[PDB]
Amino acid sequence: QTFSWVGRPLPNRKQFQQMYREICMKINDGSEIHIKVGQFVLIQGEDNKKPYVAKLIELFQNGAEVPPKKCARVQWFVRFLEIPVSKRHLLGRSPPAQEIFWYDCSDWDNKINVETIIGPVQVVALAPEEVIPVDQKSEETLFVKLSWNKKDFAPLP
Repeated sequence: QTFSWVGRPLPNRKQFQQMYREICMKINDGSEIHIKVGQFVLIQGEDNKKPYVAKLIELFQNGAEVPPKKCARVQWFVRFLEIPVSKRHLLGRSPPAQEIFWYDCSDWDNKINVETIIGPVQVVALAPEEVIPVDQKSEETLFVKLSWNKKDFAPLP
């Protein structure tokens, strides 16, 4: 697949970087998939595993790499099984496959190469009372109720 910027560079005073609102991912079957800042994406992992989930917070052309690269800054989410086995019990319940967690930690480098993006995903914020359908296979829509900070789960504000 190939990527191209959509629109003009956004205003800023960053040296050697150009920021954009939107990118166009042209995939193998010919489709042109538009992804905007603020949307969520699936990100390719180590090939044995489910893709990571992240919110796009910035898109930028990075000239301080050679050759230059199209990049994104993201807000990470984490899937239940991406949380260490020894800490998962702290949730106090077994979440459905569709539930993910806002990753509240600066640990994971938040800059990625756009070439690692698989595509968009819908993510919906829920109140704790709300019910996720719990027998479902499809992950077309993921849901988030809580954050995880490496220590414990906390409700989103």
